[PDB]
Order: sequence, then structure tokens, then C-alpha cells
Amino acid sequence: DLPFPYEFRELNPEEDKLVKANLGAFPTTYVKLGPKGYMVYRPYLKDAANIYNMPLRPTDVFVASYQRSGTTMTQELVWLIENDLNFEAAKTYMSLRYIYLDGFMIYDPEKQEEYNDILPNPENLDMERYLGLLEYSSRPGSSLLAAVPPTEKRFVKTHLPLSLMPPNMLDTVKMVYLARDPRDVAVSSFHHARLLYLLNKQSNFKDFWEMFHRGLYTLTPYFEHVKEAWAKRHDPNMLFLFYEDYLKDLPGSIARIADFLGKKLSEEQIQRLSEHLNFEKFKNNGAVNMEDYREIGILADGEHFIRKGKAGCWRDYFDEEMTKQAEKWIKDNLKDTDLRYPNM
Amino acid sequence: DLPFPYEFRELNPEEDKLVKANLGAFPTTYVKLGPKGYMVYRPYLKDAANIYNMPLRPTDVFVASYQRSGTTMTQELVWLIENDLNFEAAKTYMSLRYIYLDGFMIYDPEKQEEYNDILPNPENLDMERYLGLLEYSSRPGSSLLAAVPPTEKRFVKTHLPLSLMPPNMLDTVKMVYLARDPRDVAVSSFHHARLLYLLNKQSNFKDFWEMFHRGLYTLTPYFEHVKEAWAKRHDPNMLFLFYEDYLKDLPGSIARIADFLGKKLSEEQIQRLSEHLNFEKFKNNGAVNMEDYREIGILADGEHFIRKGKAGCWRDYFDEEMTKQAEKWIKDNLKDTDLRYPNM
Ligand SMILES: Nc1ncnc2c1ncn2[C@@H]1O[C@H](COP(=O)(O)O)[C@@H](OP(=O)(O)O)[C@H]1O
Ligand SMILES: Nc1ncnc2c1ncn2[C@@H]1O[C@H](COP(=O)(O)O)[C@@H](OP(=O)(O)O)[C@H]1O
Ligand SMILES: C=C/C(C)=C/C=C/C(C)=C/C=C1/C(C)=CCCC1(C)C
Ligand SMILES: C=C/C(C)=C/C=C/C(C)=C/C=C1/C(C)=CCCC1(C)C
Ligand code: EMC
Ligand code: EMC
Ligand SMILES: [Ca+2]
Ligand SMILES: [Ca+2]
Repeated sequence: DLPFPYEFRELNPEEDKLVKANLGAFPTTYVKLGPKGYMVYRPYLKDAANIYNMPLRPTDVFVASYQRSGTTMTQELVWLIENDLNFEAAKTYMSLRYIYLDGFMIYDPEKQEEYNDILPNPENLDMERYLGLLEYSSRPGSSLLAAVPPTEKRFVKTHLPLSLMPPNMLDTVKMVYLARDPRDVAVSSFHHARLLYLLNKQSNFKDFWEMFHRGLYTLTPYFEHVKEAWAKRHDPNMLFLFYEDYLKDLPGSIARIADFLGKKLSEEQIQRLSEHLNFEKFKNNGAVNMEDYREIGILADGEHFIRKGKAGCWRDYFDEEMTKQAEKWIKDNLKDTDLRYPNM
Repeated sequence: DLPFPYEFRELNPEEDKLVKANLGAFPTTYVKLGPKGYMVYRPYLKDAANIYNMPLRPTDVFVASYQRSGTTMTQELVWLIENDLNFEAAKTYMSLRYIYLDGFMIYDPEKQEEYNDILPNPENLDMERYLGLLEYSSRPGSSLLAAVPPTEKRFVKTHLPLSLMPPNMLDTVKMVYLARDPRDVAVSSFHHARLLYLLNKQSNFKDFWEMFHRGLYTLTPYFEHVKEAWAKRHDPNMLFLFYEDYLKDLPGSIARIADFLGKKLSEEQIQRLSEHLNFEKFKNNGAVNMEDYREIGILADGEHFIRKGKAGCWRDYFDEEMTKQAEKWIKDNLKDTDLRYPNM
């Protein structure tokens, strides 16, 4: 089908210099993709044309976001709602209930030898499990979707911009997109990078923040990602939510999601769903916390997939100079647009 | 203690007219200092009596050269050998491992305002770091030296001749001194003057060669400088080496340095050390290439601190007339004296 309208470019000397300083140890390298220069991992290229042209189905539900914005929460909510609050069945791994469309791009099979070198103890891994993970990461995302039979509802996870996917997809599919204060996404993302060993242990959050707001982290530029989803926010098949609202009004956001998915929830059902997403409960939920991975040996001490679950904790990481920089960056990107974060 | 025995003179209308045509744009002016007429940036005067009288220490090691003769290599070899080949600890910046005795002199704080005018793009300066550099450059060398505590070994870099430093210093301290073919020193120096923006964009190598062999560039007259180190060549505490030898027999030179500093390196330790001074490897060594300065905004496009790393390349810059002129100049300073270069 349709030709892939995008070129890619390597990073120039300065961009390369910066990324290499913070993510250099990590074997997978980046490429800037399309006219907005979205950072993708190089393995993304083999499947770029396939995702653009992926066959979609009227029962597909997508959960989208720049990473670390509230995907996991939403996924759980959306899945339970569509599955008639069947909690019992929701106990299987998220990873097995959703397809992670663009999760594949992080691993380059040409460099299999290199990824355990990033771990403190390569000699502790569970190799049956770890090699299974590497094999799964090898299958492009488009194949995983396609694999799913038409009598099974597809639940899709993705951190992809809309312009890397079929345009007019919202003609066919429903999507919930999450956004979140960039400054908090920066901190969450920094830690997540620490979690998987994506970042050089000698780098610090400032460094990360540089890479981030300047548009040289995974799937940035940040505001372009969000701006795409914001511009389709009134489409009956699109639902634009802020992480912060989950904290302010969890009952209220649930009711919105059910309304979106064409479902009636009774006050109590929403309440039961509200208790379910309680941070401490969720955090110690085996089905959603990827603590299955820790057993494998690929998660760092200290870090966790479900971390603190608060809004505004960026003030704890940003210094005076950093705080001004962020204010000018958010100021410039919200100039001449109606996008507002309810927090600020 | 001890009065500074040297007088200083302004340049005459002649000398001035020439210097002025080649380096006029650069704020700092020169003075000829002492009976041999060493060119020194005016700001050198305020510290000259102090360097001449500076307290010295048994464990002090000095690396000395007329600039662009192989200081940087020598510093790295000496540093590593002294620190029991701890290649890790040497990953800090050379600037922080050595104190550049006379580095201060190129900046006159009275003309702070004038130094960013010489840049193509002053508006892209990193002010914090650039003002940081200016400030550091205002500290007399003698003071930086004095501040190193007695139980830290003092590594000194300098381009001063011996007569401007304590007489009899070689009773107390070791010095490695590097000499190099003047014609190559001229070319490296021309490019170096280009790197920092010292030289007028409209001047060329010929104009520069005029200044240099005539005794009207930084720290010339060239031959008087070398001759000084050469007469102390047999002193137990002086090690006179030629740049050309580092290319001819690097292992051989590393062994000589090693022995000078009092170490018995094994064949292999010398190998490890030579691989380390591999030109491409050195050039890309963040700790010695000064490319950290490029992000500040103070180096020129085109130029690099570690450039070509080759002997005999002056034949590419000298014309017929310049070559002969040079043949005559070199012969005249080597008349009645046992100083010979390996190259010629
Ligand atoms: N039930 C919940 N309630 C509130 N926040 C949750 C949550 N489950 C996960 N989170 C948080 O959402 C962020 C991850 O979002 P995503 O799923 O898009 O990666 C993590 O943020 P923090 O790192 O800021 O704590 C995490 O702690
Ligand atoms: N590892 C190395 N091997 C050979 N030459 C080196 C080197 N590191 C620096 N140099 C060279 O030594 C010269 C500078 O000397 P100094 O360190 O005293 O400034 C420069 O010469 P060229 O400009 O001729 O290339 C430079 O390229
Ligand atoms: C939103 C982010 C999530 C859930 C990220 C996790 C991603 C995965 C599956 C990472 C996996 C890896 C795997 C499976 C193997 C080697 C390295 C690496 C750490 C890149
Ligand atoms: C052998 C020469 C070396 C390594 C020279 C480096 C010199 C320095 C410290 C140069 C710095 C400058 C600084 C810091 C500021 C304004 C102008 C100027 C170019 C004179
Ligand atoms: C601003 C409270 Hg985390
Ligand atoms: C002798 C030519 Hg570099
Ligand atoms: Ca390995
Ligand atoms: Ca100015």
C-alpha cells in the first residue's frame, strides 16, 4: 500500500555528542525521522513503512502517549471497562493483554552480544527467559497486530506520534491519548531509563533534561508529539486526557473513559475501579508492575516501573537555572495554541 | 627575596608595525623582556618577579617547551608514568592535572570587554563558562602553584625560558623539555594562533613566518629559548627531547622519560603507553584535545588543538624564497654550537 512519505537523517556532530554522552553505553542508536525530527531507535526503520500502512479494525482500541504519561493506568482502565469489569481475567500480564506496537524498536538483533554488557551481573540472568525477551523484541509490531485473529479484540499500546501511523486511523479505531507536565515526564523518563539501563550511570538528571527538552530523547520532540494528538481531540474516536486529572479526579476520569467507550458504569463500579487504581495497590500488582522482569535480571536496583505516582515532583530535581529554561521552553511551545496543562 | 634582574622595552615603530599588522585585532599587546628580548604579553610583567622567585619543591615536575613542540604528549606520558600508569585517573582534563605557569598572560582583565569582539558569534557564548575561563586566566601562575598543598605532587606546564624562572631550579625540580623543527613549530603555531582567534583573519602563513623567525611572536626569539634548555641538557634533572623522535621511536622515548622520572617500565607497559599516544586516539581523547572549549564558543571552525601530528609538513607552506630564508636563519643560529635536530 501507500509509500512511506518520510526520510530519515543521522544526528549531526552536536546532537551525536550529547546523546552519546548520556546513552552511549546502550547499544541501540537513534535516527531522526520525518519533517519534525522524531527520535526513533534505528531498528524502527525496518518496520516504519509497515506501521504507516497497518490494517486496522473497527474494534481496535489504542492507548497512546508520550512515554511515562499514564499509559499503564489507562490500559488497565480501558481493558477492564471493555471486558465488563472482569477483574479475574485482568490478572494476566498487561504485556500479554496489549500489543506494544513500537516496543520492538529498542532492540537491534545485530547487537545481541552487547545488551548483557550493560548489566552489573550478566552472569545472573535467566537465559531461557532473557533470550525469550530478545526474541519477542525482534518481531516487528505490525506483525504482532496482524497475528491477532479478528474474533479477538485487539488492545494496542504505543508511544508513536499520529503522523507515523495511518492517517485517518481515527476513522476506524478508538484511541485514548495521555499527556502530562513535560517536567514530570522528564523525571519519570529519567528514572525509567535508569530502570532498564538505558542511561550511562555517570550522567545525571540535568544531563537527561538537556537531552529531553532539546528534542534528543526517544520519540521527542515532546510538544510535537502532544500537538498532533491535541489537534484531533474533538474527533468522536479520540480521547485526550491529562495524567494530572487522574490524581485530581479518578472517579471523574473513569466515567469519561466509559462514556468514550460506549459503556454504562454504576457509581459503585466506578468506585470499585477507583480502588483498583489506588497507587500502592496497583504498584504491588504483579500483572502491571513488570516485577516479572526483575527475576530475569534486567531491572536496576532502586528503580521500579511504577514509582511515586505524584504530580509536581519536578521541583525536587530542577535547580534555579533549569527552572527558568523549562519555563521558556513551555512558554514558547504554548505560544499561539490553546493547549493548556490544568496543573500550570 | 631576590630582585627581578630584567628590564622591559616597548617594541619600536618597526617591530610594532609588523606585529600590529598580523595580531592587531587581538586585545593583548606585547613587550620585549630581558636582554634576549623575549616577547611576552604585557600582563606577564605583573607576575614576572614572582615566577622568577617562586618557591620550588623536590617532587615538582616541569614540562617545558617552546609551544607546539609536543608539550601535550609529554604531559600525558609524564603524568601517567608518575601515577603508576593509572589510565583511569588520567581521564580528567589535562588543565586540571597540570598548572600552566604562564597561561595567565594572554588575558588582560582591563580589556575584558574586548575579547568577545574577536569571535564570529559572541551571542552564542556560554557566558558562565566563558566568564569562568576569563576569571581563571586572571590568576597568576605563581599563585596556582603556591596553592597546591605539599602532599600533592605539582605537575607544571610552561613555555617560559629558563632565564625567566628561578636560576638553579634544576637543583630542586625535574624538567622534561621538548624542542621541534622551527619550521614545523611555525606552521603548528600559525594554526594554533588561528584556533584561538589570535591572528588577524586577513593575514597568512607568510606574514606569520615573518613575525616568528624575526623574534616577534609569543616567547621568541625561538633559538634562544631552545639554546637555554640545550646547555642544561646534561643536568641529571633535565631531559631534552625532540618531537621528531616521538614519531621516529616512540617506545624509545617513553623508556627515556620513564627512566628520567625513576621508573623501570616493562616492555609491555611501554607498549600500552604508546598505543595510548597513538595520534588518532590522542586527537579523540576528550581529556587532552581541549574540544570542551568548542561548546563554550571560543575555538575556530577548521582548527583543532591536536592537528596533523606529522614532521616535515612545512614544505607545504614555504615557497622557494621562504625555504632559503629559513635555511639561512637556521644555519646562523646553529653556527658555533653542537645543537642539531634529528630531522635535518
Ligand atoms: N495507579 C497509578 N496511579 C498514579 N500513578 C501511576 C499509577 N500507575 C502508574 N503510575 C505512574 O505513571 C507513570 C508511568 O506512566 P506510563 O505508564 O505512561 O509509563 C509513573 O510515574 P512516576 O515515575 O512519575 O511515578 C508511575 O509511578
Ligand atoms: N599523540 C600525539 N602524537 C603526535 N603529535 C601530537 C600528539 N598530540 C598532539 N600532537 C601534536 O603536537 C603539536 C602541538 O604541540 P604542543 O602539545 O606543545 O602544543 C601539534 O602539532 P601539529 O600542529 O604539527 O599537528 C599536534 O598535532
Ligand atoms: C513504556 C515503557 C516500557 C514498558 C519499557 C520497557 C521495555 C522493554 C521490553 C525493554 C527491554 C529490553 C530487553 C527485553 C532486552 C535488552 C535491553 C532492553 C533493556 C532494551
Ligand atoms: C599551548 C596553548 C594552549 C593550550 C592555550 C590555551 C589558552 C587559553 C587558556 C586561551 C583562552 C582565552 C580565553 C579563556 C578567553 C578569551 C581569549 C583567549 C582566546 C585569550
Ligand atoms: C510540589 C509537591 Hg511533589
Ligand atoms: C615531507 C612531506 Hg609532510
Ligand atoms: Ca555479552
Ligand atoms: Ca564585547
